[PDB]
Amino acid sequence: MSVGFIGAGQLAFALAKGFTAAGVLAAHKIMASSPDMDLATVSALRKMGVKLTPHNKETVQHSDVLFLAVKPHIIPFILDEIGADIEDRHIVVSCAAGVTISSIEKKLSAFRPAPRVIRCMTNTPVVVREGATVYATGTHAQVEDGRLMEQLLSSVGFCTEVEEDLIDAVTGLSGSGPAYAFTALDALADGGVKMGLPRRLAVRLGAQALLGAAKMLLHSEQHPGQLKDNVSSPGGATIHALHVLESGGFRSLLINAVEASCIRTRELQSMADQ
Amino acid sequence: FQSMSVGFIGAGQLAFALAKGFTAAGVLAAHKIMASSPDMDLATVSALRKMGVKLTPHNKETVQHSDVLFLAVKPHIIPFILDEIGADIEDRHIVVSCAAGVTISSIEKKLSAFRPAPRVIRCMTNTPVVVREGATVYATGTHAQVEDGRLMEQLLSSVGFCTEVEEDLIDAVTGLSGSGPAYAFTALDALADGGVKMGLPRRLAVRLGAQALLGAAKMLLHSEQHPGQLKDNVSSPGGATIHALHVLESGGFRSLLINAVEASCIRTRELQSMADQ
Amino acid sequence: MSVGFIGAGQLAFALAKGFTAAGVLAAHKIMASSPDMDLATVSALRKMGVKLTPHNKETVQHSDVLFLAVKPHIIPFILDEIGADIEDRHIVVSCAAGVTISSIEKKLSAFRPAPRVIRCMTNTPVVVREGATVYATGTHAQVEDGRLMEQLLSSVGFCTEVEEDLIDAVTGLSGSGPAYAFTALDALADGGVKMGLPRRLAVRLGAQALLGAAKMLLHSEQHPGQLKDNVSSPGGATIHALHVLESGGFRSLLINAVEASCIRTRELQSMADQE
Amino acid sequence: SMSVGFIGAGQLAFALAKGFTAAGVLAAHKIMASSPDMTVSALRKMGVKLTPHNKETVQHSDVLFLAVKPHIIPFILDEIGADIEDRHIVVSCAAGVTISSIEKKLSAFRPAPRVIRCMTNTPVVVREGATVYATGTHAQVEDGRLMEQLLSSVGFCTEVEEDLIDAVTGLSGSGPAYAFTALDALADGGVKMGLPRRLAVRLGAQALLGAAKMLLHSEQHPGQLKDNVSSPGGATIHALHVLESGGFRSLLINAVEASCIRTRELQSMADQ
Amino acid sequence: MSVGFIGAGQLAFALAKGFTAAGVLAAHKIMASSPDMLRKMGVKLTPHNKETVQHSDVLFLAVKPHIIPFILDEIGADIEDRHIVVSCAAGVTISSIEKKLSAFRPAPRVIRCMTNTPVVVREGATVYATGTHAQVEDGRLMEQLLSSVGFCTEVEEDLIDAVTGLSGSGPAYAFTALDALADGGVKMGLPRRLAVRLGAQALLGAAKMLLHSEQHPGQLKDNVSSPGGATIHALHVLESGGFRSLLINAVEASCIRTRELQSMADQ
Ligand code: PRO
Ligand code: PRO
Ligand code: PRO
Ligand code: PRO
Ligand code: PRO
Ligand code: PRO
Ligand code: PRO
Ligand code: PRO
Ligand code: PRO
Ligand code: PRO
Repeated sequence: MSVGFIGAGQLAFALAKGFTAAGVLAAHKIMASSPDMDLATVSALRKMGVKLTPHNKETVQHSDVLFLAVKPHIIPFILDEIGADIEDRHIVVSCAAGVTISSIEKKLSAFRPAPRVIRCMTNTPVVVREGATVYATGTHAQVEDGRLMEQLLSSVGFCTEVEEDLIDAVTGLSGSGPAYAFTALDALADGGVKMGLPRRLAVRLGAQALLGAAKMLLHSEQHPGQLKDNVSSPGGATIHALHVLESGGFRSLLINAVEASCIRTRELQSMADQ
Repeated sequence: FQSMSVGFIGAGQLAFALAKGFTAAGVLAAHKIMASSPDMDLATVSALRKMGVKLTPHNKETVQHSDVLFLAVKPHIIPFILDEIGADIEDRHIVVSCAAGVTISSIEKKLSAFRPAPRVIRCMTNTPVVVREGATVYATGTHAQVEDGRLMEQLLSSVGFCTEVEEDLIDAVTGLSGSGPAYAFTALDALADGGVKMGLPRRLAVRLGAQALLGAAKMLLHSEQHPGQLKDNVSSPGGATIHALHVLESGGFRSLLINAVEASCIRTRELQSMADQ
Repeated sequence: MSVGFIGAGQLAFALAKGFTAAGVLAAHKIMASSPDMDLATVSALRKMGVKLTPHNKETVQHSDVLFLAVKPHIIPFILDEIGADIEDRHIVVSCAAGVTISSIEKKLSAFRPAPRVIRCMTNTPVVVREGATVYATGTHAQVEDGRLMEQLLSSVGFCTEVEEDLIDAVTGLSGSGPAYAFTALDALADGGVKMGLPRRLAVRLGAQALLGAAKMLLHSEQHPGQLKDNVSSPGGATIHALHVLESGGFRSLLINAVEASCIRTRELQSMADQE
Repeated sequence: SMSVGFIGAGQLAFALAKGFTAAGVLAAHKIMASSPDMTVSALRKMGVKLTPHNKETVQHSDVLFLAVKPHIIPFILDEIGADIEDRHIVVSCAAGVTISSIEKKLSAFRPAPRVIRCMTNTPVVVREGATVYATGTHAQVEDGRLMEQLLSSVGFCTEVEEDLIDAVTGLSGSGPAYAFTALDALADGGVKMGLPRRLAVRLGAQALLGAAKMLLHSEQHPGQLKDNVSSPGGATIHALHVLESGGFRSLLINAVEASCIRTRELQSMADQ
Repeated sequence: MSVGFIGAGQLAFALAKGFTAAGVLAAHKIMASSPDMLRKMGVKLTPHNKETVQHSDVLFLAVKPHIIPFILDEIGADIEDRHIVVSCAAGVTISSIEKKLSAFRPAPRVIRCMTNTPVVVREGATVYATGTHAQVEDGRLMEQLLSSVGFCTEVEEDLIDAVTGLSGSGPAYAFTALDALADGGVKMGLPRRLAVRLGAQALLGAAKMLLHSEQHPGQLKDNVSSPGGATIHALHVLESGGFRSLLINAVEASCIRTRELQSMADQ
């Protein structure tokens, strides 16, 4: 199997870092192309052993699975450039937020019939092999292509198939999720610093607390409210802190965030289709 | 130290999580663990019973059984325990208090009445030790030999992060990583509600939000970059993420988490001043 | 067994009505006294068959179990009024919010030693036999007294023993709780009316919704968050309504309420201990 | 002799099947449930015949509950519309879905379908549901009476005009979730003031149940019952004040309104 | 004079109770009809709307606003020259009513009014507008009949939706305020029964003061508040919550909804 990346941004580096750390891909079996060959991420890939080239056509010719790791508004221009170079062996995997399978297939179909397209939403934690990935299969993605992509993406985190009409909501939850967590961890650390902890120790403790709680939930058959109840001793410090969260509408803010991200994702695609 | 006996006074959530973590790490055999509780009809008690942990209603037997003795009872019960088993403390014992707010000097004062130089360690840990990803800090008491702290850190590092701190930091650690898991559980419930509002099935929404949090936290622990920089790397210009971050800022999301750490730390200090009275 | 009520107000009527509906006591075996024999509760008690008298001493002499259903600050004047009339057979059951076992025992002990005192916190839904009652036992309240107490009060709702130091918080939750629900049901009916429902129907539907939800939780081994998860279909009407509750800090308001009730209960006793 | 079927085996189908069996109005073997992916070990232990095929449930049943997500109703109706017989009563439990849209789809197969629309809720599982129904064009006077007797066995039930069901959805349909949220928060409050969690949850739920039963059995306004519990200067009126200061009442009006408005939106999307 | 009511809800009961208490009409000269079947007063009843029409000279339409067009088409052919039709329905225009009734007989005599429930204690607040064929004697007879149970004055029809938001919905604003003022009295230690009576008397007394005064309500507010005193402290916490803006919001919200409802009726 030969994997290629169109784009050499953060997600291209993240996935190639995870894939090779997982030992599922030899770094030299991965080719990446960038329009800005002086990127910080392009220099990192060259050290890993990832083959590099400025021409997207080189990436198409050298790969079987083809990740589109470009900005959403760049997808149509990439598809126009490489469309005549797609062969029957290709699986085209768009990672762009919002961009639909139908729009990709329509562009590629003008060149050759029956493009094999898969759409996915992943996130940056694939770089430490703890990503969250969903994918949906296009019209001509044979039953094997989805299972192949799930095997590949499972090596860097959780991965499952969804209906495509859920991917915008997933984007608002696990696609944007890490940024919510980085904000929360920065603020939790400021809280620790306010109460007298050194900054380095506060970041470590807050981050370990979030990782541990999330692992607990994933490994538990209990509701998050039940796990919350087990932390909060009657009259104790935790339930006092939980109350001030509630007084600020903490829960509503995170609902607001998933909603706003999902709505914007739909808007960006409506702008694309217009 | 695979011949050491560990005892828990208290058989609640913290005793169970530490006992599960320790045996899951395979650093202690479950039958080498004894726990004592005044209420035996607790769910955690039946759990400990099935693990193979020895259960007893008498704190004295836990003391005679143990080398390391965790005090995993509610903070205001600690002085009652110290009076009960203080005459049973022997030279071999290391007493590890897990009670929020209770000071090393308050423990050493009660125990020194019975026999001098009690070996006392105060720690603050959290429930994720049950999946070996806890966050533990400890402070060493007056007669806690350098070897006792090193033993303590070796033991608690088997179930997550562990480091020594000065004792005057522990109340603030309590508000951050002690209470921290409940902030995350609340956030994960809410994020899952957000996914459900936007059309996702609950089970999938819970899993995605939890995986997102775990992945982000691991990224930061493995990164040499500021969390603000990692946040910047996620936010595409004009995109969905920066739109979501704006609505969090408009609600004072950052300030609420600062409020929580402060409120928990302050309450922890209050609990000790009520005991001190 | 003969039961007495010092005070003939809402709580005495509620308990007496539930007891006689449960069939654990005949109405003629209940005596109630009140400093004001013109209340609507007194007229309802008379029609029920309850004996009514203006003299608290008559109630003490009639009864085996003696409930103190007066306002909290009236208790010290009651205990001084009838302390010398307390006999060995009496179990004194204080229903007054805040008033501690120690304060009652201290005033009664000046007359005869070893008064049998129970402190309880109940609520008005005992009148339909669905109350929430907790009780704590005094120093001389033998094991049979609490067991008898729990048997009597279990006939009109949930009843369990607690440590006394929990009762002020219970007062904030189940003691004041019915008022929180009456407010909620008034508001839910207003929302139904805003959206086009007749008032009478909106009140019936909202009350039925709250009753069934509460019974579901009581009969389930599942967390209330899981039950909430079960009713909220993805993208649906319920999760949209829950969002607007969260945006107003709905959860925090109810936490505020239990806290404020409990704190006030503590303040009231501190003022009494000062007097 | 009446046979009941369920197209969908979700929360609502399980809840109605559980309440109906607890009520003894239906033997569990007279109940069939169908789902694309299945609660399977639950209903089989309960005695409910299960099957993956919707046509089997139609062929087995006299009364046919449609307990699928609202946007799945058109695909169900087109799948089994040709299997509907004269004996069938079709009871839609989907939120927002109109009688006229069900009758329109079914009338393409056979004239005069007997359609009833209802809005019920999950406490039917403990036989304390709140149910309203509206009768369709060809639902004879007998069908609404039969539906009301069946659903009255698992809680409150009454006929309404169909134009009220979206509002009912926002009140008693979504209501239980408002209650579970409140009970979780009331228990947090008890825990903050020192109660064990288990006991706090029990006391809060009992208080809610008792208050609701009081109102249902009382000839008085809920504000009068609220007055009767708040003694002057006491703990309750202090607690009521902090609820008023947060706009507690307005939040519950907001919820009923938001649920009703969404229910209308869900149908306007299906009609489009 | 013969007075009839179509609809038998709160408004019909309020007006009938006020009219008889005022002594302008004997109860037996009044007839009310309703589909959902006052009798103790002596007011004749019937389920048929045509009977009320054939009995009455003045015909009050106290039905819900969305039922008015159904009533007009039901009784339109029985409207006769002697009839004055008085619509109490919120929002419903004189022109919509006259258009309905003119398809049966020309020049219907139509009056539109906005009253409120305190007519039952003869302290209502009523405004009315006269239709195209309401001879000037019909407005005078209307103001005469309605002044016996409260304030009554003629207005241009385009003000009635605003009036509805002020004095039509206003009693509900007051009942909410009186319930809350009572909760305040109870919080501060008063018995509930006494707190209700004191708050209501305070509100009644201040309203009457303003009505019998030539002074601005701010001037009367100044006369109550002594410097540094309890009242001015209380007014501050009202201002801090934006109390004034809430009542403006209420009048506006009610007026706007009244217009929405009529716009839905027109379409
Ligand atoms: O997700 C989608 O839309 C397509 C349809 C069936 C499988 N994948
Ligand atoms: O709630 C409390 O008081 C303890 C301290 C941190 C975890 N739980
Ligand atoms: O932090 C404390 O209190 C002691 C002093 C040095 C080590 N541990
Ligand atoms: O911000 C955006 O548009 C994408 C969505 C998840 C991460 N970046
Ligand atoms: O709770 C109390 O005050 C006492 C102590 C043991 C039984 N009742
Ligand atoms: O959320 C919804 O759309 C439906 C309405 C009541 C229960 N669930
Ligand atoms: O409620 C409805 O819309 C129809 C009309 C009469 C009976 N059911
Ligand atoms: O209002 C009070 O003070 C008492 C305590 C709970 C019920 N009523
Ligand atoms: O107020 C109106 O609309 C009409 C015009 C003059 C008299 N009545
Ligand atoms: O302002 C004051 O202090 C007095 C009290 C009632 C009226 N004015």
